[PDB]
Amino acid sequence: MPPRKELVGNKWFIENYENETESLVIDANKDESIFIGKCSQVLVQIKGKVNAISLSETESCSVVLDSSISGMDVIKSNKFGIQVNHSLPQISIDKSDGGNIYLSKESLNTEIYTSCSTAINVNLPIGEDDDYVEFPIPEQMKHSFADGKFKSAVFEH
Amino acid sequence: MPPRKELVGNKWFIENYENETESLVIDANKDESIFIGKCSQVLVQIKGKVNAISLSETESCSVVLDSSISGMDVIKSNKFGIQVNHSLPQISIDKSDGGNIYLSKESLNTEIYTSCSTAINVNLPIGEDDDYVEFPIPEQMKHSFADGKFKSAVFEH
Repeated sequence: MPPRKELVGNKWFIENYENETESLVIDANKDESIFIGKCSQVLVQIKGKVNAISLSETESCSVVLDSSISGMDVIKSNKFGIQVNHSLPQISIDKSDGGNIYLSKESLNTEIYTSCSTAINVNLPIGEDDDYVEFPIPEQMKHSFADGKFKSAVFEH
Repeated sequence: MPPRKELVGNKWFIENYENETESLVIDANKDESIFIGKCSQVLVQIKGKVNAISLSETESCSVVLDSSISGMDVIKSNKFGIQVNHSLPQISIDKSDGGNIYLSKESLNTEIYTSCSTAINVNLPIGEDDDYVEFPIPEQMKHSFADGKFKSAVFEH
């Protein structure tokens, strides 16, 4: 499949891009949604508010965005990168290995949901001098019956 | 590779068994360890206390055991089954889809650790009349900054 970058109605499709030296810019509108799939070594830059964002089946791809009304979902993506300039309510990550997320102050409270994902780090601008601070995302859960009840918990060493 | 069922020193290896109509019985000793790999549609029955148990790369395989000193680990196993007659300290489950665990009263407090696993259920003999009660194992985690701190938690709907 050859490189695809088209707006179909209110849906943008960015697919089949390989080793892109230049940033792939999308001047989007708040009613549009972004779908990025089957891309490798590419940086997608979304300018302007959008309704939703999806990153699917990608390798070493990075996404720079302003804001997303409904959020963003990441599936089967390895070594991905996400940078939010404004904000989004949530980011879902599934079956992905390696990922680095950088949140802006406005987007500090973004919810992150993970499933079968590894090497995921979230960076918050809460260090000294606006500097980022990294938070590695835990991957295991512990489950057992105790104190009369069966409970699940995030495993922490 | 042809069917393998041999004790090498203090290590039992059960591999390459396919559609076994009969239970594969292992009369083991407390100083021995059990490794079950590359098997499909097989029920392994371990009689006697053992040091450890491993179920690796299996499909529709079930394991019946008495007790394990160090526990049991399950990796890349789908539609697996585990039944503990006595007890073990823990069971680790990784990259596995579909699994059903039945714990005895003695083994009621067994710790279960999961990683990239799905459709996992744990049954405790805590219902009425010794009857089992099923506990589906949660698969997602939620992470966010709140109340001055970034925290992770098991997602519950």
